[PDB]
Amino acid sequence: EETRELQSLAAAVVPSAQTLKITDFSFSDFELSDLETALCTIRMFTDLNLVQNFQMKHEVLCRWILSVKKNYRKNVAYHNWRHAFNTAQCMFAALKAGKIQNKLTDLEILALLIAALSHDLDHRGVNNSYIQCHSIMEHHHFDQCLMILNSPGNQILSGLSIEEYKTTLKIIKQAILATDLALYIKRRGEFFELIRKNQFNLEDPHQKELFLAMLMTACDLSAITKPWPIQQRIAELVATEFFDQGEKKNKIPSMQVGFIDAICLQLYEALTHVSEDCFPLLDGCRKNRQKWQALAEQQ
Ligand SMILES: O=c1c2ccccc2oc2c(Cc3ccc(O)cc3)[nH]c(-c3cccs3)c12
Ligand SMILES: [Mg+2]
Ligand SMILES: [Zn+2]
Repeated sequence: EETRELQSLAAAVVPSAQTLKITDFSFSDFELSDLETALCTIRMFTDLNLVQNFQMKHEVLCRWILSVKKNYRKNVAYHNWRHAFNTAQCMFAALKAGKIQNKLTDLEILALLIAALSHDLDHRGVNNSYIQCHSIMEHHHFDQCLMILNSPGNQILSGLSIEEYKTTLKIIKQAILATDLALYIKRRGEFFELIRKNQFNLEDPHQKELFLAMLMTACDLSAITKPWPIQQRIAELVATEFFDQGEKKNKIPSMQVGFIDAICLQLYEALTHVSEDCFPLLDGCRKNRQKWQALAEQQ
């Protein structure tokens, strides 16, 4: 069946980005089959000029995508392939519609897309954090990412020179490590402070790296920015994994507001300053806060 899935994917035509709706910040994957998410992923690499600029063979990219998808656990309610897929779609949208693409190099864009898709590989559920803060989980996710990138027939970075390769792996590693909320909390102050004093400069290597980390977090948490009906469903999945280990929702509203205020709002507000075109993420996050708050006050 696996080889059958690869055949089907490899031979299928890839619809335009417009048709796949991957340029929209409000994108949802609920109506898509796994095969369709694989197609959207190919379009992301294609439209970001990655397939061309790095000479990726169609057969290899397809196999790599399927290996990545296969290495997420479907039995985990939220931290699964759909989450990684959505994180990558948000990166694509931020780069295109958010106009962030022009602010980065091709290697950085290549690393960001790969990281987004690979950032939660082999996640076993928040409650099943069984071992055998240096973000131990993120290190495992990266290890899985590297293993797949080095698997025979899955080497989508074979077209890069060794120097490009080492640079890309480093960015990929930092990007995945950045998805550790402890690191976000630890580094956001500097980012907020720089934007505050209007001293933010992407030309500065340290600030460029800091920005890449913040962007990863923004895409990682982007479910919190989706249209209300979508966000409710995503929150339902997170709740399932967190509680149902896969009162009740009488506390979810307040916790959602707590999460939005403590982690999300500031980040999307900062992102909008760096690029006004990313406003929809902030707008969606604000609309969901209002909705959750109304419920928290008992509707
Ligand atoms: O993603 C996270 C999250 C990630 C890492 C660590 C903690 C996190 O907490 C999140 C919440 C708070 C929450 C509140 C009530 C629940 O039943 C479940 C979760 N909502 C979310 C949601 C994320 C996106 C839409 S809702 C949370
Ligand atoms: Mg993670
Ligand atoms: Zn994640």
